[PDB]
Amino acid sequence: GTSKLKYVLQDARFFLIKSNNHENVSLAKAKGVWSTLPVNEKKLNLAFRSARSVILIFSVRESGKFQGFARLSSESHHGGSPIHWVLPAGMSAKMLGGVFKIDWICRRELPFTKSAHLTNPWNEHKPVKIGRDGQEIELECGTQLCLLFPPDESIDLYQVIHKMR
Ligand SMILES: CNC(=S)c1cccnc1
Repeated sequence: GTSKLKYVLQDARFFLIKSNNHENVSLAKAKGVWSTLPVNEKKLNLAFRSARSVILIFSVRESGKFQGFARLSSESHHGGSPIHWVLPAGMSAKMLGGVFKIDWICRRELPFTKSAHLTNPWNEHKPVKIGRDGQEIELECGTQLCLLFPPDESIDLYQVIHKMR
């Protein structure tokens, strides 16, 4: 192991990403990308410049689980390869902001039952599973949440460490 993981998470910022469906998380895992609404895009871009690591922790709505977590490797950009997201009903692709590149740190799931002892000070100390898309998770809570995930032995954090910074 957990030492490189702890190193990557040291003084990180953490954001809860709430996905409408599993398809979009599958695309994010396959392509190493995420795109969010402009209100959250601006927050993530600010955070990317502010901290050594910015961690997105993903949860598919109604799944009762987190599906993994990833580290921003870039601010958002436009004009790249299109991504065929499965958008919420009533939302067009033009409503999204740009695309963030991300490096996955853990592609394994964690059920909410395992994080019930973690509360987020930045959301009224509600359980960390509770939060709108884009809710920031305070450092200690976010670190402990990430450490609860099963180890993902397919991941080598050596290359992520070199990107820090
Ligand atoms: C791929 N991004 C999607 S589906 C989304 C939708 C609404 C808010 N944030 C993100």
